[PDB]
Amino acid sequence: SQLAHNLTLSIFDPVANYRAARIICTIGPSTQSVEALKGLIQSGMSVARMNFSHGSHEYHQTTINNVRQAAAELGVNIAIALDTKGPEIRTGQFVGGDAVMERGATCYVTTDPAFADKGTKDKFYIDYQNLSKVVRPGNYIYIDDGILILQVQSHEDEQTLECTVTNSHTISDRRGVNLPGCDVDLPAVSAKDRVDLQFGVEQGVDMIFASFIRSAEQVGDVRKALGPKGRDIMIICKIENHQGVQNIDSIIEESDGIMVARGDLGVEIPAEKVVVAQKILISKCNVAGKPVICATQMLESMTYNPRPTRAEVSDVANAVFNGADCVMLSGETAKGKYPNEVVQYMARICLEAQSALNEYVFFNSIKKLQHIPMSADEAVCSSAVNSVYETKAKAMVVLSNTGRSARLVAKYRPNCPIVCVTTRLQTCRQLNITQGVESVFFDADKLGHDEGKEHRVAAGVEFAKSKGYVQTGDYCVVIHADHANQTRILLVE
Amino acid sequence: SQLAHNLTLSIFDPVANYRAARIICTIGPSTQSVEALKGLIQSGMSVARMNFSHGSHEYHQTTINNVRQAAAELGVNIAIALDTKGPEIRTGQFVGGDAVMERGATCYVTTDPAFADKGTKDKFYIDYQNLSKVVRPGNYIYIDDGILILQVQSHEDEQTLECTVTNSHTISDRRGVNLPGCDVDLPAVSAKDRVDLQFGVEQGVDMIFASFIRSAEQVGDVRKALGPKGRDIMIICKIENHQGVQNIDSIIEESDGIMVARGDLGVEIPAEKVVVAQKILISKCNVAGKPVICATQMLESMTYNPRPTRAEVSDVANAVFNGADCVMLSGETAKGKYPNEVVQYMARICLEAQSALNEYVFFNSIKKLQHIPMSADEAVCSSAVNSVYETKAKAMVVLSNTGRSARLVAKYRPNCPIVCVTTRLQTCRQLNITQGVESVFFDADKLGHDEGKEHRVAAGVEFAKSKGYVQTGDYCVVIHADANQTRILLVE
Amino acid sequence: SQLAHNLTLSIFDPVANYRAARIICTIGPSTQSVEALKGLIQSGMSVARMNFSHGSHEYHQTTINNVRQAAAELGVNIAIALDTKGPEIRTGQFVGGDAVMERGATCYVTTDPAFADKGTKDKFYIDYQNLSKVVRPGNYIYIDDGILILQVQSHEDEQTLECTVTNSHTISDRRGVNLPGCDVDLPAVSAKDRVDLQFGVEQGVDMIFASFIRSAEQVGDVRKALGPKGRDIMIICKIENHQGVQNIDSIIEESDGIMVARGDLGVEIPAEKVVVAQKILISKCNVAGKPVICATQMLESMTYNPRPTRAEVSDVANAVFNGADCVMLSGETAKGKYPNEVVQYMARICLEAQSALNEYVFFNSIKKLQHIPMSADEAVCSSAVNSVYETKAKAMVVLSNTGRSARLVAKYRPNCPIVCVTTRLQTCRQLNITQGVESVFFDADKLGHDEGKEHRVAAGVEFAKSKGYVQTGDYCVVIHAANQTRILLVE
Amino acid sequence: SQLAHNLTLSIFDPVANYRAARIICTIGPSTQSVEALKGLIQSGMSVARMNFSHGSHEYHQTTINNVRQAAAELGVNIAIALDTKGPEIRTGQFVGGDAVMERGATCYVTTDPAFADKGTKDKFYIDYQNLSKVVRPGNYIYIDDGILILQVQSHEDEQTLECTVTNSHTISDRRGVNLPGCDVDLPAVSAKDRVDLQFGVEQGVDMIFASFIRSAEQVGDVRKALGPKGRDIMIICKIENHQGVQNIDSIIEESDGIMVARGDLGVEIPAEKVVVAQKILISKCNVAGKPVICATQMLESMTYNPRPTRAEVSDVANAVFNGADCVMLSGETAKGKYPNEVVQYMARICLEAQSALNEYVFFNSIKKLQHIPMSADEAVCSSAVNSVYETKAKAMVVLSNTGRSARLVAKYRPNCPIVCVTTRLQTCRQLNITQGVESVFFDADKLGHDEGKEHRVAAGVEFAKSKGYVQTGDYCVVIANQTRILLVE
Repeated sequence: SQLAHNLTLSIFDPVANYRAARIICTIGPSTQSVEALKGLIQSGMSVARMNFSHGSHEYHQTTINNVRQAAAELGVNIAIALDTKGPEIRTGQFVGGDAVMERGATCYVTTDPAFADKGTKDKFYIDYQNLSKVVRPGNYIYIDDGILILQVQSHEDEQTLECTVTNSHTISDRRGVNLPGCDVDLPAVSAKDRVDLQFGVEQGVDMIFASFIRSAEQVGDVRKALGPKGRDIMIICKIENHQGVQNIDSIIEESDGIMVARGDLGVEIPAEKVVVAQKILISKCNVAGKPVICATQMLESMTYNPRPTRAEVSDVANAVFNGADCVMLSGETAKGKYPNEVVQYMARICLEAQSALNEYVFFNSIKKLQHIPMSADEAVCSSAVNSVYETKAKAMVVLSNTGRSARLVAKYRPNCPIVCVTTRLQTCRQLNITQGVESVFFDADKLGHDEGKEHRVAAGVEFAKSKGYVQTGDYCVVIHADHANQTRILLVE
Repeated sequence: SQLAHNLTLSIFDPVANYRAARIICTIGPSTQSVEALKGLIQSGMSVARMNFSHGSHEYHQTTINNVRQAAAELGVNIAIALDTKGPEIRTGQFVGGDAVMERGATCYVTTDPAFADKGTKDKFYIDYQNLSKVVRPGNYIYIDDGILILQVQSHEDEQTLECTVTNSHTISDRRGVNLPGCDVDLPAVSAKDRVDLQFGVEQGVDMIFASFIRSAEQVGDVRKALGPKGRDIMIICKIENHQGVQNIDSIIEESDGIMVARGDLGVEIPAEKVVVAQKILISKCNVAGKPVICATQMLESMTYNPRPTRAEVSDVANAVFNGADCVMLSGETAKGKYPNEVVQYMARICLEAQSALNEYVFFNSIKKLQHIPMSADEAVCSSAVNSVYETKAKAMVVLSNTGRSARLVAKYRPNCPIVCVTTRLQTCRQLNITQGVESVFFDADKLGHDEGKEHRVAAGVEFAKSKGYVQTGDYCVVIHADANQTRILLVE
Repeated sequence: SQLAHNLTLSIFDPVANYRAARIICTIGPSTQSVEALKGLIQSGMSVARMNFSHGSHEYHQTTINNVRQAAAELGVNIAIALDTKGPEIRTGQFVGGDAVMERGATCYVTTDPAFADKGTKDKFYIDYQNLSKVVRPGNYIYIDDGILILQVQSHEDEQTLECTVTNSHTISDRRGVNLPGCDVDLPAVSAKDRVDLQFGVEQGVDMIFASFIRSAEQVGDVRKALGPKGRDIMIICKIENHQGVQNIDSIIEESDGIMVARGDLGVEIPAEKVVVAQKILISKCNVAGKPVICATQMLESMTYNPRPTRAEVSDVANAVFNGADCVMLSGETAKGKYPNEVVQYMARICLEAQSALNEYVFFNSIKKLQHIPMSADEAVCSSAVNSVYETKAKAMVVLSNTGRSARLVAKYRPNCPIVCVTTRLQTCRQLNITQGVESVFFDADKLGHDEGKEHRVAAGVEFAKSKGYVQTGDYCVVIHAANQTRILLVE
Repeated sequence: SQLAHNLTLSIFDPVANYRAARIICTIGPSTQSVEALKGLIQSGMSVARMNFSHGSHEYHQTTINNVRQAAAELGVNIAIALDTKGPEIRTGQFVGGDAVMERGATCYVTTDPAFADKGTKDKFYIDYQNLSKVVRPGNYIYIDDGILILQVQSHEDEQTLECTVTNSHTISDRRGVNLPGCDVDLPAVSAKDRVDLQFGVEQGVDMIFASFIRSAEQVGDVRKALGPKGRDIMIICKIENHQGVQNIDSIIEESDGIMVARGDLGVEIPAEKVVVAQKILISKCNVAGKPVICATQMLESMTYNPRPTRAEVSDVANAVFNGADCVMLSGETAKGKYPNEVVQYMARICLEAQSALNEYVFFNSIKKLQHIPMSADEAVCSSAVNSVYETKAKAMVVLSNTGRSARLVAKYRPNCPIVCVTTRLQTCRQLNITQGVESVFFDADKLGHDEGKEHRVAAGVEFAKSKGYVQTGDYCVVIANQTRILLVE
């Protein structure tokens, strides 16, 4: 398997410079300008993430315009993702807009609407009306970004709870609350999300990073919110709690991909468990054939330091080893002091990790999991990747309009670059979260319909030659899968 | 493997009406008429074998004409094979046309040409001029169908050998002789063979069953005897002795196929070893991707009896289990009393054997033997057959003009019929010795060169429908190797 | 698999002198004397089969005594098998003790008891009372060893059938009848069988070859007939018809082994099917870990001819290739003209077949079929045989007193001889139908109980040495099933 | 594969409270007392590491005595490891005890002994006398834990080199230097190591963590230094540079185990490559059947903070996923503020990692790698672990006196606890670096020579039974040669 593969490796060999993993960068104050964006692109960014939990529509409109320009100027295609704010539990108001909590002392959390303004350090409101229930004695209540920690001990009545302030901390008006291990029942898409999602559709974003998904039904709600004009936008579900992890199979089923939000998962789940959860969610996505993003606290110390820690480096490497399609940067690029350096370092780690990755294990493991009989395209994509291993071909050319085939082929993990030739420019952008693929845009209006596909195959091969994947004499596997089937093993000229 | 597969089988289930193995029938007096040939075709014959060790050119010309007519009227394509006589060793004549050999007696066998017509029980001739330098003391000399056996003891001169008659037997004029364990050096192709092969080329036979092949070099001699006008005729090498078995790897390499002549091999090898030899030669041909024929003493007793023995039935079944492409009938159809019945019974045994055969074992065993990296064709044909197993497709359509691809695909053993669409009618005939394939002729002169392959693919699919292999809704794997190409179609 | 193995073989390489398959010989006139028996033993016989469908109890008593003496003199252990007659259906009597049947003739068979002596060529009796109900129009009725065939077409009344004589043949009194494809649901053990089995138990036979077993219930009936004094006798079920083949799984389950009676199966099932059936029954037995015998029409022509046919030679070889534990000889040894030559030729074919057999395929195949988890015994025997393949050990020594372990180890097919050391002489005899095993008797009343198994292990290794299987320096795998496995460095 | 396995997992069900990985703790000022050691043992410490690069023989004698007593008091066996100081290339002294290096600035690095005290930013000393001959122009010279990077440009003469200061950095007296792409012929056992090793032998330490092993012959020098009275002490080679990584095959061959010193390897090797190096070295040791330790910068932030970082947690987990036998703690326990908490957290991470680990993969991989034919021992241990998988046995009992068998069985990775019964107390301590094993001491002097192994097997089973591994009706695989599958009574 892989253990056997490690025995044959050496770090003193040249690393065949091809990076399959993709990097997503969160845009912010230190990276919003066009020039800062081009630098990010030249450093290795494939997707530009807009964190909608902060910033106005005019702010994000600037990001959208600057990304599209920076990309245009450099001649590439960069995906634009809208990361949703999601549902949120905020407290009521306080008398004097403040409430000084202190260590060891008691307080009372009521489900009574009358205290929405009469809040004091002794008794205040929390807008989650199913409070006295989902909350038992011994549980914890995190308030204000998880800084303040209360410890429930009994219920005064059907609306109030008696808590102990476990640590001193001052809290102002309406600051979010978290309920560790408690099954909350908040709606998927909030009113704010609904408004932001319609904006995303109008601006033509490529994908949505849907916050706090815990149900297959919730994914459906996000679709409706996008409406018919946003039927082609991908919905990447952010798994941020235990429910999302429990219902992972059905959520993956409905979604277009998954994001493992380690930091959010870590709020109520032990760190060591989050590690294991990451392995599970990534492997399940791999088998499903949908992109998976390793998402939080990546190269964290680089947000201010020019060099990351020993541990941060291995964390990035292992996300790749786990099978992640993409790795993400949040504050490192959003408010960081070294935007380009973090991305460059991340790309470097991904390249190195790849050289050691035994992709034949993935191919084999994904083949054994296939149910027999399987459908035509399933069989075609496996055989095409099988041929790659058999002939030791140096590249694959997949003609896919919607990116469906490219994503299916990539699932089998060939040990060579995959070049996708599409007539859709959005496919070029959406494939940016799929590992080991590169898209070549074929203009049907400027170069004709190519009814016969040869021009597209030629385009894909020329790109492969251009990049140095294949030289005259090399073998290249070509495919066409759904919309209506074909595979060729070409001798590159 | 095959073990596990046997556990899931049942003799009560319906046999999937499809037979992959092919039947070769030797034509003779009982079967030369066009009406007898038609019946042989209706019974299961795919190839008509002409045994050239007997009969003239007018005799075989009749067989050739009658086979074409019988096939034409029935609307099928039947291959025509010319089985060569090969180099022969025979004694000279005797005084009184006879020579009574007696056990324990002493005689002299010589190479001296003067004793051609002067032969006696004490001293006679043998036309193999190297007899003395090849044979050693202690060796045996079989004469007259191996009935008479003498054992050489010493050299009288540089032309004569002193032998002991080990058993009583009377021999008449010019009877055949066999040299067990002897490295004969006779020319690959004799005189008559050179003449017969030039007749075969003129008449357009599809293949040659070359007798007594010993070296790869000998195959080359046959190739040349056929000349440039016969470059497309296949050469199936008949392995009839220990040398052929010893040099089997190189012989398979140059030949277009092999024939395991069990009876001939049995003249100098213990029956039980011939059985094992059969397994070896068949497996080697399977891996090579060249047709292999299990050839002698098949359904032997049915020549005169309406029913075969239990042992003959298992022998035919095991030839198929071994991996033989074809099974052959000699005297059963040539001079037999039940021509149609033997062929019918043979086909029935092959059909039954097939239902029990685990073809996935062949596929995976063949895949495991290929070297990485492999050539494009090799990789395409395996992936195509792999897809068949994956999608559980019910048929394969192979566009092959020379039959090269069809033969390569068939090597991987898909568990479904293979339909080959060719623009050559001779490919339709030659593929008759490759198991599990059926050919569909596409006339490129009367239909268009079909660049794009759409019409040919349609033709292959229609044929698969007309035979009931696939229905609307079914998957069918399509291939074209030499541009490369593979498709999994949905039937309509 | 076998394919990849065939590529590496050469018929010019020397074969080993180790034969795993076993030979069963049917004793008869030609071979009953203690002189003829010793010749059979020297030729390759491991089991002496007594066909109880003919001969008296005194006749078989002689065979039993002569076999035990012949064996005693040659210092070996030979198993004794009693082949049961099983139920049989037979016609009534005729006027003049005869009835000339002719081609075309329209006759009537009657379930009516009144015609049990009033038989004539136009109307006669058949003792199977469910005759008229079970037999339909179009079916066939075989009479007198299957020589006379008759096709039914209609019912006269509720006891008689109208038949056509399809071939001319004269039949005398009480001659057996066969009903092809018809579910003749006759009993397990007949009265005769119940008497013969009682005799077999008193005489100490090692196994029973139970005729016409159709179901798992029937095996139970045979076990009952043997009683408590015969609990250790093995019941090998002879599969001779379609029912036996259908219910094969449950029959193998309750039996101690199976016999594939090809000729009997061939009466109603087409020959080509019998071939396939043979493969199926053998593989099923292999997986089950129970001995399977390829039984009829083996080397037929060698009954009167000094040499067999090509086809007969391949049939014997393929029975071994199929996985048969034993191959059997009936008339060839019972009334044959060349008793010793047939057995010798058969052994020769088995030795040759073995040299080409890829036993790793069997091992691989049996290991794969194992469900996960498995019992301790199951796990130990596989790992022991696994170690044999790993270390290229040249012998295995199995301490088994009932032969259970030896039979389980043998199931995994090690590519080396298996030596079983037992304290029971009957185990030595019974293991004679299990392929690739040889038994060594350890006399516990004369040598001690040997706890710690030291002496027994030494005996097994000593035999392996004396047989030339292992020489100083080789590895030998030792086993006992309380579990235990060793990989002994030979001295 | 592990992929298949991950699909069946769930962080919401139980975890057999069984931990196969072992924890090594470096003893120091904040963990030297008998009371602090007992706390470390209760938290999860199996091995006590003595860093001999600082402190006198009297300081370490106290650690030795306190470890012995803390262990005795609790009733357990704890291994004692002596981590060698090893050879070192330092610089000489400077005028004013300082030397401000600046970018672009040219300086001269010499071997001349006269500048051992006259050092200046312009020209200074380096105690590696073969420096000029080992180095070449274009190479790099790292000084002060690799912070200062200089680049060789030319040879001024047979003793001096002309270098460019590639980055600004101030360096004080005698600081360590590293030579990134150069093969160094430094002596394996320095004079100080020679002395420390004989002390280790006299005090009966269980293993040596040999610093800076760059070659196979070097391991031999360490054996010669331990002498005949220390032939039973294990030599764990610390791989700290590119040569050790390059000659890893032969080093593993001669050593008794390996230690992957990530931080030391990181001085000259890019962090991302050290990660891959870690995978390679661990897999190589796994196949070899010798213990491997993931060694530096583990849960580092927890030396000051009560909680580690996200990344530190995954680093520890992945060391286990890689196949490491042991994970180590240096400053976290030596001078840390939360000695017990770090060890406890580390154990917790190892337990969790284990629950997700697919040990069948290890077993299977190793089996496809063995040669055929194999030795008896090799074949017996694999079949024994095979049986474990076959019967779903819940424990293994290995009677091993030297620990060789226990270590070979552990190599195959059974998915159940391994219980080793020994007549040697040092074997109990040495097996503390082998993952998934637990030792039971059988006192041959106060119980008998037990020829027949009856009593020892019983002891192993009672321990398994007492540990809750097996109960009546469970299968237990036990292992001159013999293997058994028992039915627990």
